[PDB]
Amino acid sequence: MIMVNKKASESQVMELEKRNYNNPVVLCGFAGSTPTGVLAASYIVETLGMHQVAHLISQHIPPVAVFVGGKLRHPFRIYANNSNTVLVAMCEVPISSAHIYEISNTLMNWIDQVGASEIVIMEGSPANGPEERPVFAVAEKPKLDKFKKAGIQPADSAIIAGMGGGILNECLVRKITGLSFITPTSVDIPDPGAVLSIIEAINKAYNLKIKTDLLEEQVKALDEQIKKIEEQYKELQEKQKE
Amino acid sequence: MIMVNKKASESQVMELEKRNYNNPVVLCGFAGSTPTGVLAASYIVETLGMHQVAHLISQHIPPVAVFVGGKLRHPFRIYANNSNTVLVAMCEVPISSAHIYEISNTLMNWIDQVGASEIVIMEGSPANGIPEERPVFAVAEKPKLDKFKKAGIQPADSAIIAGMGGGILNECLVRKITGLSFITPTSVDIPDPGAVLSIIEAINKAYNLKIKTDLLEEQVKALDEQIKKIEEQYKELQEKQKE
Amino acid sequence: MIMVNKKASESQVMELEKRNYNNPVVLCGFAGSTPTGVLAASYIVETLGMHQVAHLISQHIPPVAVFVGGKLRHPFRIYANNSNTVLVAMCEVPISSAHIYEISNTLMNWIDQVGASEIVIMEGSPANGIPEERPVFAVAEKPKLDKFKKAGIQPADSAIIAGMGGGILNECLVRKITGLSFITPTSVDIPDPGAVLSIIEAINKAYNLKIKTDLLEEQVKALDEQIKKIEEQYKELQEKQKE
Amino acid sequence: MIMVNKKASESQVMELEKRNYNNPVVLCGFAGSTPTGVLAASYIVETLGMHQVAHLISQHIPPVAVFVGGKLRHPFRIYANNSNTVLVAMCEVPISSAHIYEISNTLMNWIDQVGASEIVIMEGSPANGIPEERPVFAVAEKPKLDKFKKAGIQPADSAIIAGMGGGILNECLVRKITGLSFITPTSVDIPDPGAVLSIIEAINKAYNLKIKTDLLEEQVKALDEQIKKIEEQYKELQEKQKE
Amino acid sequence: MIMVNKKASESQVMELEKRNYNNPVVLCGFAGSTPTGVLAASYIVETLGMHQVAHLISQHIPPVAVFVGGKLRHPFRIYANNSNTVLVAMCEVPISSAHIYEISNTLMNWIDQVGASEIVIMEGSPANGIPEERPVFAVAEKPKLDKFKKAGIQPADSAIIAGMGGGILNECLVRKITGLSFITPTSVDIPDPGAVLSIIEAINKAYNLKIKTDLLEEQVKALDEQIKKIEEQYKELQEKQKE
Amino acid sequence: IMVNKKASESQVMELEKRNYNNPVVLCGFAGSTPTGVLAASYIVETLGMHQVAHLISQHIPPVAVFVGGKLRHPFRIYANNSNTVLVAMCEVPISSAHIYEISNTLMNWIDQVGASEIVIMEGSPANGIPEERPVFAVAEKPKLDKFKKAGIQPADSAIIAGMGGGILNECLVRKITGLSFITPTSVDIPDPGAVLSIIEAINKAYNLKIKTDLLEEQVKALDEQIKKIEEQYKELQEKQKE
Amino acid sequence: IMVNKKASESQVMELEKRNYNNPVVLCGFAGSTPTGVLAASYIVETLGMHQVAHLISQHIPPVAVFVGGKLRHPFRIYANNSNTVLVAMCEVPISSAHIYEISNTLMNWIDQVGASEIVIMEGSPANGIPEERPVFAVAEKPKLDKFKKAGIQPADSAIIAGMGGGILNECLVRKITGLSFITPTSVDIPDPGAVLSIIEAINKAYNLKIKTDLLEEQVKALDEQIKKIEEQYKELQEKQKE
Amino acid sequence: MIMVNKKASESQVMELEKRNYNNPVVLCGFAGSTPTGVLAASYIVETLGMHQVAHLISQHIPPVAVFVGGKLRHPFRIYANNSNTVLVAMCEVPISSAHIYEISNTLMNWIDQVGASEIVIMEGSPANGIPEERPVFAVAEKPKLDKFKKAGIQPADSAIIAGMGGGILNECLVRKITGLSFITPTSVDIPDPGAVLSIIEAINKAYNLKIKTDLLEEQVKALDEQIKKIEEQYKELQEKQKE
Repeated sequence: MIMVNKKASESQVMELEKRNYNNPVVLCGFAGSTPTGVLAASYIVETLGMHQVAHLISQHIPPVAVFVGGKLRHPFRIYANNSNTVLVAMCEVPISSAHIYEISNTLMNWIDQVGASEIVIMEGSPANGPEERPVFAVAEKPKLDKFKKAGIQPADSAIIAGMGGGILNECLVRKITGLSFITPTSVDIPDPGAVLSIIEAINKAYNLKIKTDLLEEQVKALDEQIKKIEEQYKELQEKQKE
Repeated sequence: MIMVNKKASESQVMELEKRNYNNPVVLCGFAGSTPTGVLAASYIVETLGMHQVAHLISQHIPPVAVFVGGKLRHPFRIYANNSNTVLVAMCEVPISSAHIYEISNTLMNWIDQVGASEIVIMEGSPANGIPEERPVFAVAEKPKLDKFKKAGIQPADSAIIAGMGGGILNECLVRKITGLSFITPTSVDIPDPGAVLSIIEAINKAYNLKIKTDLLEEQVKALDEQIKKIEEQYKELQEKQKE
Repeated sequence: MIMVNKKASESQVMELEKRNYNNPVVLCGFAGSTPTGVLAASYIVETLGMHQVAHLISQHIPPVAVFVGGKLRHPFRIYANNSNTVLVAMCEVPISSAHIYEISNTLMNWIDQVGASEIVIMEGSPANGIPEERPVFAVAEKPKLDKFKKAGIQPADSAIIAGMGGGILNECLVRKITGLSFITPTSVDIPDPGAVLSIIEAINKAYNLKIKTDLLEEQVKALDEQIKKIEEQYKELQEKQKE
Repeated sequence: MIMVNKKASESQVMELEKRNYNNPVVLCGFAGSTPTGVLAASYIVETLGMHQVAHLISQHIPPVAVFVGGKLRHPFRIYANNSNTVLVAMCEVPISSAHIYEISNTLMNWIDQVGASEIVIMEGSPANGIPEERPVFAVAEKPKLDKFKKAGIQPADSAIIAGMGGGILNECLVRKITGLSFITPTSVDIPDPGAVLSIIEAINKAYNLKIKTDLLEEQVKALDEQIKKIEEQYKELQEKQKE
Repeated sequence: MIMVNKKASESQVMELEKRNYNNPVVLCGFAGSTPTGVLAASYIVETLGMHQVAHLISQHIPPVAVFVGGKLRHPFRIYANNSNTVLVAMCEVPISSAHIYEISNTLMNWIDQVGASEIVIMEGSPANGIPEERPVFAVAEKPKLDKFKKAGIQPADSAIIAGMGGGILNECLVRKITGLSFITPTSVDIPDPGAVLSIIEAINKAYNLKIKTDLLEEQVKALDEQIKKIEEQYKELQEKQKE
Repeated sequence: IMVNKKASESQVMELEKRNYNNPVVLCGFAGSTPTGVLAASYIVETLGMHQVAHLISQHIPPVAVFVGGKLRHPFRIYANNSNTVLVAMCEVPISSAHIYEISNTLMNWIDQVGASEIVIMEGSPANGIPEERPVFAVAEKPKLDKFKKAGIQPADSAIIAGMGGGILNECLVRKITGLSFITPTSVDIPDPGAVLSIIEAINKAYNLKIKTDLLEEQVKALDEQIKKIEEQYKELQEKQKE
Repeated sequence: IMVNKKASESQVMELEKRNYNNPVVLCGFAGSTPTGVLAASYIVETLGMHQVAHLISQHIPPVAVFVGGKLRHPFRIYANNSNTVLVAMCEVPISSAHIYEISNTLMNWIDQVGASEIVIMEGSPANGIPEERPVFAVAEKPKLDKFKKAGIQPADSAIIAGMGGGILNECLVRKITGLSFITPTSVDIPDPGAVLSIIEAINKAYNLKIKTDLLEEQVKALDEQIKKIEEQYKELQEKQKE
Repeated sequence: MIMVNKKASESQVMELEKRNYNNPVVLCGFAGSTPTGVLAASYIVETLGMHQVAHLISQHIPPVAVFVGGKLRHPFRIYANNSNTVLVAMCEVPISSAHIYEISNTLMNWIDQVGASEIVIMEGSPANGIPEERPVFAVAEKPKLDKFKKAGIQPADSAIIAGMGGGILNECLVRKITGLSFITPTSVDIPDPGAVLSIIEAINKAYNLKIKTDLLEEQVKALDEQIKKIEEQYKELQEKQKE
């Protein structure tokens, strides 16, 4: 504990991390059953000009670099806007179910330490066919009423699994407000409408100003990429038995 | 050491936990082969008006949030009455058998600390029909068994005790806490409020708690809908995780 | 890890402390060569109606209980207002200079955690007469100094800053928290409520707290009796410990 | 705390490696789907007459000694030129995918403490194409991609990078060190010294080392005959271990 | 092991600190007998327009803040120039000799890891004068001493080298980093800018930094008054610090 | 501070090299052929060497050996009288999933004892054997050359696996001399000439003086013993799957 | 798991005895007489030995030595060419409050290097000296006897203090041979015959072959050097009390 | 976790000492105010021809080798008879009072793991009395005191026991092992072999060992001449160390 000590690390020798952030809302997109989560994440990070602020490092994140669209990056990234008032945590390769607890915990320590007020998990539930496309919420009773007024109804589901479950549990125990938006989404066609629903819901509920102009084609573009990787990883994972 | 102490934290930084409870009886219910334990537990948390008091955090509890009935909570909770004289430890999703030991050990460290007099594990065993004259049964050490037989609760008939109940009972055996279990035959497929009534009658009889049971058969009927919905989605979720 | 969490404990098991405070200004007062810091602190804790919120536990705080006025307390306390937007860190017995570093480091870990905006260390420097026109002075970084000069508070004149104030200020310098000190000339031997008034006027001016100062000169007068009685018994106790 | 201290071991006692390396570019050849990486790596070692400088020691490097061509060595080796400006790291047996993270990380620690400026992973993606327009493809961050494009080399057509290279690349990105990869198609069953030549050419252009490449196609074939020999015994070995 | 790693602090999660330093020469000034080391340190910090880069934290550095000339700062600071080719380590308050070893050792750990090539310790020896022919002495190793001798710098006369200079020299000798010291006679009663000027010229001759010396006498007299104020209030603190 | 018993000095002080005079260490492991461990036993017996240590580890089959009604631990080390020859043997096979660690424990101790050379003794499965039986070497070029003179020459193989692969790798990284002597040995039948070849090679490269009258007789007695155990260990592994 | 540089093997693997061929270690410490450390220097010079190690510790005066314009650490170890003789010397006095720990660090390394014998070299303050100067021994009975023949015989003293006391105690508990050669040496004046006596004893008990032409000349040059330093170290300790 | 394992070192690797000792009675002689304890101890070692069995190694045993009578040994030694039923622990130089606790504790660990049944501390309290009715006094717990009283020996007249013996005795009481002490008056300046004889007599009676005591007074005088020699050099030594 008699140490030399560098400026710029001041917030890590000290674990003083929350002071260079304004009590931010965190929006999350993980690569699970549908892609609307990480398409929403990528979209919003793009359009609000956010910059990267952190990576999450773990033996249990797949040790794979992503190079889709000829940009090289780490699969798990945390972005921030300039006011440090919104963060986006995204992850582009799926986390195997046996490691949700670990990754949720690592992520939520970092989020707790940064002073975040609210975590939003963004995702899409797969579906088969409307046009009036509903957004549903998992959330606690107070937050659920405020949402019903805005027309977002409670999700019809007894358990919440995936990274979403992990994080909500982490929230409940830590007493940070955590909730999730779900929107039905079509699996085998690009489905930009899904991402728009969510951004509307977010824009409203949180008063950000996510531009939504030319979302359809950005989203389409991303969605090719996100699928090329749903595939190359599905393959790899099976070949990885030799 | 050389720390700085916040208030509500004393019992925590000091492991001085027994201090804010009055020697409680702890009732337990887990999600196993029959729901009667979590139903009993939930009924009893409802009707005594208990408040939440703890979670039990662990990598080996399935990392699933529960949302049945649109109320969102963590699956493993501890509740207390206002007199902090009765606790309910409950868990709403199945605990895999590979982790009975870690989970039981984590629970029982907390319970040991809190200063509980007795651990009561509530459950039902799969039954077939079954008798209109529905008996409760005990697994306990000999002192308690002899006393319980003088209430018409007889010794369970099973060579070993498994599930979360055996893990808790082993920890009690080692820690020298009184630990027992109340088993009641319970119908595995159709709702069975009479099972919960038996367990609760047994508890009012043996601990002189005063658990209202007017519209228990109603209240329990509702809670079965729910607990079945998450058993069902959880088995589904696990089924998906296979192919 | 794989623990079990009690409620009011979250901020503790999670080091998630900033969460239940609203970015507070922390005012500090220690027992040094002049009492004005602990008097200011005590006045401000009294008149804002603050509640106790923490102790700071350490082998290097003299292990003495305080009992002046027949109210019994530990010598090192942290208080908050109801909005948790202002804290007062105070200590009623002298801190030996061999431990300024350990004590300052322990305080400032807690303060860092809580998420304080600024640390204000209140004190008086031994004076002789002194001016009827009683100035306050600042030790701060250049931004703050320039602002403060536009309130009529001028830079302190001292090459180094010692006591508990320099130790806190070094930690702030390293942690990049805003840390400053308000010094006022204060008469070392006769009671000096005007010193406390200056410090409090300076604080109302610079933080727009709203600290009533009707019958401050009374209330402070009483608290001087007391704080002098323990300075005096403590010096006595230490004198005894010598021969 | 208080040691005794031997001569050429300061690098070690003190973690003071960078001192003896002039910011080297590091080249990596790994046994995997296609042998072009290690061949590339040996050719460059043989031809720049590089000397061994280290070993990577792990439980997850297969515990097999290599003795092809009756010359006994460890499978995982690191070489330097004389000015310590170019390193070659290679491993002549393949690493199971369950351990890419740990090996990558061990290696990147070493490489980080050595003060490397750039890591280049040389690999060949398979096929039995094989057009002569056997081009070279880069995986790399945006600025560097510009260069190599202008320079005739263009983006790998890859959504993800797996293998040791995904590993090292993740490590590079996270540690803020330049990492890139060169890939060329390669004739999965036929020896394919063109592959190596394409790669050596891309390195010569890009880093202006100057690798003879005279009689490269002869040398690489001798080398291929050895590399396949161990892959063949390594697969034998591994099927034998299914009791 | 499984952290979240922040983008600004990668060099610190990773021990990756040599990476953002081009092999720097490190100059030191401590608060010894003469003031001439800290006066050089300060001078050069100002005149190369260096920027703050690190603090040295420790229980064994007087926990005192410096505020001379109304500039609040911590007593032990490390600066870098813009290319990160010259560092300056300075400490404005004296380190008790009981702690030479631990302070020297902390410093030399960071400096070894930053990749420093050569450490120069700047100092004065007390005189009263100084007959305008003022010499520079050196403690260095023979090969260095011999170069320096053609330069007019003669070998210090002392059988042993104490204070912080000796502690750093020992660390260097063991770590195999080149360490020397320059010493210049300096007047004890009256301010002595020519002491600082000679040391700066020593440095320019040895290392071809090209430190300027424009307005050096005026700048250094100004620093002298400041440093003197603190030498003096620090002695006063140490006298009082008894009770 | 810790009181301190007489004979354990070389243990408190890890001062263990002090009891041994620079030994060559010969090794025999249960592997494909059994000739390695047969040659260990025979030498342990004909040089009348005494036990000196055991290797203890969770990853040695926790099984006791009772062939020939002599009970022992499966992994043992012996030393001659002058502590100039050691013999390390292990009578039950080592799972390849643990080769590294068992190698590393072993090499650690060997390294600590000031060993000068490690010599792994192995047979290779043959259907054969040449009338004059060859012994081949795996070693570094300088040692391969001395041996070339002696008649022994390089083994023909690309990788060296088993415990020999692990030990050789340790010897390489530690900069200790490590080599291996292989001789073809017949799969089907007892092959005492196999052991007679390794001894002669050892007798001639290190000038120990291991006698060889009584070899065939004794090595045949032992071969029945090691077959019993191999046999019985395979049956045990079979059984364990429930 | 840890990558691993070439020359440091004997360090990662604590395999340090491997570089030295069983050395006798001779020691010289600043004490009462200076003859011990003068004899170290002279031998380090006449056998042209090379530095091999340093002892690092918070409890060696953190002071650098610059006598004769050669800068060094005060505690150093040297080895001849064949690594058969080491010399451990320390030019500044060691506070007796730390004798144990400095002894223990030193003996640890020495033990680890496979040292065979430790020989502490000391003078005892005399006003004298006998015309034929005696050298006395402290050692165990078997070694006292061999020496008895050689002319050397037991020191007359009840306890052995200084670093010699500490080192001898370590040597005893560790079961290593440790002895000490003492010779009366004159307090007031340079006493090169004192060093000439220790060498002859060493030359004759360990058959090193340290030359002795040039001894008086060189030992006198050194004695001026060590006096300067002793002198200056006493003055420093004086000063430190404020 | 997973070691290699040498022969006569099992006691050590496994903490398995008791196995090689038949429940020994342990006798302690310590250098202190009066030499009778160590003399007693040497006489009994010499005369039962006991062999050395251990050393106590510590930073707080004075780091001095003893060489009185030209026989070189460590100052702190433990001996056994052949049946390991009697141990003698002795220390021929005195232990400073700042370290009684740590040495006592080290020793009692060893003695505890060895399975000792009884610890007997033999000492002499000073005077220049010396009546022949040089009696022996016991310090001991109540039951044992009864015995030794009936046996002619009676309670030390002591309010507290200090020295190594207070240390060992505290350790004995806390660990529930029998500990006692035998004291006899002894002629602070005159050699006093009667002292030893009284003590040896009390042990022979009490434990029915059978210690020649033929020509004990001669032997003890030779021994005293040696013991005083080191006390004298040890005091010289120690006054010399006041720079």
